[PDB]
Amino acid sequence: HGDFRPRGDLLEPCSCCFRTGAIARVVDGVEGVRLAVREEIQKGATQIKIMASGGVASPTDPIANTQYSEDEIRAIVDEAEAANTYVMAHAYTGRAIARAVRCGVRTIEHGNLVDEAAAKLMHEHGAFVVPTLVTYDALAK
Amino acid sequence: TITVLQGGNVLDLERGVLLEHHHVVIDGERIVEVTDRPVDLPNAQAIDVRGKTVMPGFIDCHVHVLASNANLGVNATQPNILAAIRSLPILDAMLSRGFTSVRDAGGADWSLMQAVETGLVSGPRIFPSGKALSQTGGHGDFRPRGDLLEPCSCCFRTGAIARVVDGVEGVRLAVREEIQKGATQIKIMASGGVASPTDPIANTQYSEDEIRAIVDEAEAANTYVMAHAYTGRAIARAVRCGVRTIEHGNLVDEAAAKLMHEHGAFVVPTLVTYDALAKHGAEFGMPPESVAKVASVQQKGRESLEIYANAGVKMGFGSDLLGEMHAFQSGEFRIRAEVLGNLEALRSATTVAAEIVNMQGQLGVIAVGAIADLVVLDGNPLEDIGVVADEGARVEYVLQRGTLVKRQ
Amino acid sequence: TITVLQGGNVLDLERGVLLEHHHVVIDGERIVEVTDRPVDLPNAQAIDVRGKTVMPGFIDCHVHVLASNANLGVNATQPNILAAIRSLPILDAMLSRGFTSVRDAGGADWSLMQAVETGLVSGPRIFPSGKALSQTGGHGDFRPRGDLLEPCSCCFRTGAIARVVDGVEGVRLAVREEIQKGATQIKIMASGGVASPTDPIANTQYSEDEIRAIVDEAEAANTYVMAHAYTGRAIARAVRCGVRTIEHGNLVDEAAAKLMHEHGAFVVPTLVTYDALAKHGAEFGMPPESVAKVASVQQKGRESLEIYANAGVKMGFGSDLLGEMHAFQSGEFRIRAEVLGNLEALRSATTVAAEIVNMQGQLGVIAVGAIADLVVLDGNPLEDIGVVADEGARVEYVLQRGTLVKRQ
Amino acid sequence: TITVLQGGNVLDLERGVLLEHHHVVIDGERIVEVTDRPVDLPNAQAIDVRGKTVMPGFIDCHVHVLASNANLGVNATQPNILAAIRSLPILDAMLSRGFTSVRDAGGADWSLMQAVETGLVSGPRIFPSGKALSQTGGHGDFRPRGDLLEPCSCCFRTGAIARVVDGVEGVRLAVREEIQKGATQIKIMASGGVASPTDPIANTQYSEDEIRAIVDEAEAANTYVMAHAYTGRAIARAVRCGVRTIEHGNLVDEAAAKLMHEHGAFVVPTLVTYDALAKHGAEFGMPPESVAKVASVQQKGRESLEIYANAGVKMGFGSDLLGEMHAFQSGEFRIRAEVLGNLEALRSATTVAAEIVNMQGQLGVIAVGAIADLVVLDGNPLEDIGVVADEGARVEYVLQRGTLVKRQ
Ligand SMILES: CP(=O)(O)N1CCC[C@H]1C(=O)O
Ligand SMILES: CP(=O)(O)N1CCC[C@H]1C(=O)O
Ligand SMILES: CP(=O)(O)N1CCC[C@H]1C(=O)O
Ligand SMILES: CP(=O)(O)N1CCC[C@H]1C(=O)O
Ligand SMILES: [Zn+2]
Ligand SMILES: [Zn+2]
Ligand SMILES: [Zn+2]
Ligand SMILES: [Zn+2]
Ligand SMILES: [Zn+2]
Ligand SMILES: [Zn+2]
Ligand SMILES: [Zn+2]
Repeated sequence: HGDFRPRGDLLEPCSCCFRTGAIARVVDGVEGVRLAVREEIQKGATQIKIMASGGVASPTDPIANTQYSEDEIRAIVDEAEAANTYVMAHAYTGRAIARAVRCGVRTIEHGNLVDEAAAKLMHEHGAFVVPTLVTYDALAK
Repeated sequence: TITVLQGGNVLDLERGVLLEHHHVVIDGERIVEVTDRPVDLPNAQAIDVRGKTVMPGFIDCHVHVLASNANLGVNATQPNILAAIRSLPILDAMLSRGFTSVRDAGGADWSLMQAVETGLVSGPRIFPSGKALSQTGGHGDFRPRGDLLEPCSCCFRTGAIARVVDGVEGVRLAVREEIQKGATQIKIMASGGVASPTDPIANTQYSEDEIRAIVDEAEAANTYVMAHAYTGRAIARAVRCGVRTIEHGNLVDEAAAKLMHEHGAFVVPTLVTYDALAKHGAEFGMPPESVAKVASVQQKGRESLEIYANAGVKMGFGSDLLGEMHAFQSGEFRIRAEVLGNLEALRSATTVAAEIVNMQGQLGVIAVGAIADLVVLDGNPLEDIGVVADEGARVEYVLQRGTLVKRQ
Repeated sequence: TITVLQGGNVLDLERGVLLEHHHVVIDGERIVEVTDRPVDLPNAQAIDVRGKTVMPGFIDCHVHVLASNANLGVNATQPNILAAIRSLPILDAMLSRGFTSVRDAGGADWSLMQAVETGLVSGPRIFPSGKALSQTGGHGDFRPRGDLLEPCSCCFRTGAIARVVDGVEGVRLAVREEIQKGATQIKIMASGGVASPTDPIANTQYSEDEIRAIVDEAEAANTYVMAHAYTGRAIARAVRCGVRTIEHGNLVDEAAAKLMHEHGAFVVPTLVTYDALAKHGAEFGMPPESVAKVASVQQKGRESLEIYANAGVKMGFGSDLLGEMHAFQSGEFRIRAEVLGNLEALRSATTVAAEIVNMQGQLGVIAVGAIADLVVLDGNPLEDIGVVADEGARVEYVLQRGTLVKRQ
Repeated sequence: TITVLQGGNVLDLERGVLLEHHHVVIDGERIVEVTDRPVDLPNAQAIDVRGKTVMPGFIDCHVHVLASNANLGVNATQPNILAAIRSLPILDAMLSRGFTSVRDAGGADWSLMQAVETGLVSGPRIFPSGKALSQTGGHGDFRPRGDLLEPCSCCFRTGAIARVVDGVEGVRLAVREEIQKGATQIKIMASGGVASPTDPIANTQYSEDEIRAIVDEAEAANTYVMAHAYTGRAIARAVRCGVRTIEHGNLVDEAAAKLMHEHGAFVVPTLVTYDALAKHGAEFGMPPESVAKVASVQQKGRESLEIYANAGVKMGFGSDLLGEMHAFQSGEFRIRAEVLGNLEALRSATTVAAEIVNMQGQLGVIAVGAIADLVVLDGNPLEDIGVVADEGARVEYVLQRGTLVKRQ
């Protein structure tokens, strides 16, 4: 969801940190995300944001399928927690929410496509939701 | 926008019989009415099908559209434009043989899927895998026993069927790359094979941690993994790691077949490719130590089919022919019928095949709601399998998404 | 083996006349006889060309076969397979307009040259430039004003017209690379252009040290350098550094054209593209600032034709059309004939063009020994340039290396 | 739209007078009429400028917009967000001091030029240099005497004044890079200076081959090269290569000035920065070895102004202040006036300055056709220079491209 390169071809985006207009950066791997979280914290971040499912404003990812492995999400969560902070996570479907919450993310962004099952899980795990409904009416218009 | 096939004998693969004098009503790209009743045709365009079999267009679950010659190491090294140009006849031949949908097992990509779907290229609908995933010195690694320098060109060569990736995180990145590139499913090499220089058939490829990584990232894109495996040892480890379809699988035991049934896994045997490499292997440019290896798997090929039927492992239609041997493509029907009966052999390419590509109900059936991928056949395939398996001698009409593509 | 055109009106271009009731006899790929005597046709296959114009096959000295759409920035970024596919209808259309040979000015490689020569692909014989050579921020630099990231993809994208290379040794290596990739001649961007967003047409590209190096490394490989330049300033420095042909050349002065005569340098103007981009500029998806730049070069376009003619500079035929504007290719015949007269407009496509591609005795003329690249035309081109310049309306036969390829 | 300045005292610079009660007619962005005849205003907006000097907007030929603080070492290392932010008061202040156009000598890019011209940012028109070119250990190299790791961050860091490039091909690409990023001219360090760690003022930087490569590339994009050079030795070699303007130039001999006159090379002496660095150098965080280095350049600074006047070398206006010292900007008017007379000091930022930026008869002169960049000045600058040089104490209206931007 943070990758904005078209379906054409893939050369390395080393610019992802350098470009101040970029909302996101691409990083893969358990040790790759640990380093990424450490980088963002020393840069000054107060919480860590991950993309944990597909979305709207990115071209090559359907909203239904989940992003990041559970070993990658746990690595981030634990590196966030180690710097006395938490993880916020973009997630639409109940499937994608449940796993993120089970890996220990604190806030779920959007969360539009929940069931009561994944909602019951957030209650028990002490997880917050930030719905952003006003942007969906804006983008339809 | 409305087309009526009238008077034909519709094949029902669930029941196992022709439904004679039944009309198929197409609107746009979909089938709206399957009926024997005097159908009202106001603004409808008709084709007379009386006394000819109407059936769904076949689906091949294992092709290499981009394999223009039998030496896959030299097929990789050919220039990009020329590699693309050469696949256009191959695609066209498949469509004429009756294949409306093929699943590419390594080679073709999103571009070729686009070319056939916009109508820029005549061919079957492609379910691409992109590049197949192979470990170092594995079945996709076409480097000779000499020396190991990095082929960064593995993604850049259009003619290459596979890319070489090692490591749990390494293969994870490759899957993510292949899915954003636009592959519909992920292909890996879980054992040694025939058409590769440096590897025996009996040994296994990738670690279980590497396969589980791949399986997880494919599922996280709502798709599945196809794995190349021969031995029962290599199949069972792959299936336990959660691969959905097993390609080839010539050397199974019934324990590995039992596990496949229990895990709900599929098999795509590819028996015609070993028969063609038996006659015209070394003739058509394939290296001698590969044609050495082709002898030892074609023996157990028909015997494996029995085990798959016995344990009840669902079987899909696969050809896997390389180069000029692509002509033999329809002949896999005859081989499967010779062991399983042609009801089962037609089921390989229609009902079970559409389940594999996750189009259960959408493709491979003549029902209300399905896409109009249809074939008109001069004879009854239930009686004689040769009416299908004669390089399309007895196929006159091939309809693809409602529109008629082949008139012969 | 042997083909006879009978009763033809053979165009002799140097004598400027129509030799009516002359037979052209072909053996294999070459013209064996031109005669008005009754030919003893025995085994020979005959085409009756009574009361129709027989002239050599046209040679467009400036095409972009791989320019499938009008935005060259977006053309480069399309998938490699799709890029290749989309060029096939373009090539096919060019041949059926009469162009039996083309000189590709950037994009097409040796693969496309083989595709046509092997007969895998229908279309004109291609003299590929490979990729064009452009400096950073140059005419082949399609990167936005945003910021600069390195493109190793410049060589990799088959949809890319050019590549970005800078430095004496950098361009030297570039030329040796392009030649071994199979190019027949070398393209460079010697000045600003219209398509690229960053550079004005008034200013020059590449230092004289770079241009000389590129010329010397082309000459050492028994070939030449074709150069894109607009202003007389830019043209002077290109030709004094030793380029053989100048593309476009819209804004020459007579002192620049005098030097071109004095070095023996050719010019291929491409006037049909600006008149296309006048009516359909941003209409066919080009950036607005490119369409703002296209308004100024056309003005002195027909003007320059006279300037070269006064100075005695041999002029070739070029279209330089992009995307769906490719159909206007024959419209340059008209545009040229207005200013210079039809005989000279036909010389651009034939005798001058063949000298530019270094095939003087072999192509562009009906002589005993030349290659059989022939156009059978209905009506007189010398008396009416409309029989050529109406999208190829009055061309019924196209013969290429003996074999007949088009029938209309 | 249409606006009338009425009853103003219009300053004719080439004739050296104040034409009183002359009206000024603006239409859109340019000046239509400069006359004393009664004003016909039907639907025209009026600004009452009775008994006040109407004169063209001041042009500074050497600023550092992004220089948020005096130490350029710590100015480079500041974050990209915060670097851009701190420059916005600095730009605003210049405009309110009557400066309508500035020529940035390193730091400001095309982004800031866009921000002012599309009214997103209050400030003067910027003529960006991009980054100043410097060699390794040169005047732009702000690395200490510790050790040398590779800096590709030079372009990345927005608060960096300069980038470090070396070699003939190195600078050739560097110029090409900066031009496509949207520079209007090229800035080079052609000797040592004050605000750098490793270089004394006496020694020259870049080889003659590097400077020539920079000059040839700038001329190829129809612009020129500005060069930082102190000593007469350093100035002469830069001029023989062909730099068009010399920055500072505090330590000239008359031999070097004679050469500059003959080569048409301008000078932008920036004396007001050194006086500020004499009292507030160590005070505002710039390292004390740079404050030690500033001792010698300020002495001959006033003495150099006479040499250029004597040899006929054209002199432009330059502040070159860093950080909070940007308040002192106007002081250079008064400093010059004491040596050369206030009429000459007003030519520095108007008519001579507009030639430097290649905008002669467009900016810096009130005429029919000239862009409406105008400054209303309370009192007469020809009598009292303090009406201009008192941080803009006596300026109320500033108009830029037709529209009014200031009211005081
Ligand atoms: C910046 P974002 O990725 O949170 N976003 C923008 C609009 C909806 C939502 C989306 O693309 O799913
Ligand atoms: C490239 P592939 O693995 O599909 N293959 C080609 C022929 C048989 C089989 C093999 O080499 O074992
Ligand atoms: C493909 P090209 O760069 O030769 N070209 C297209 C139209 C005119 C000319 C130009 O941009 O200058
Ligand atoms: C960075 P710069 O060369 O513009 N500069 C700053 C103050 C005086 C002058 C100097 O260092 O000599
Ligand atoms: Zn989001
Ligand atoms: Zn296989
Ligand atoms: Zn295969
Ligand atoms: Zn061009
Ligand atoms: Zn061109
Ligand atoms: Zn400066
Ligand atoms: Zn300086």
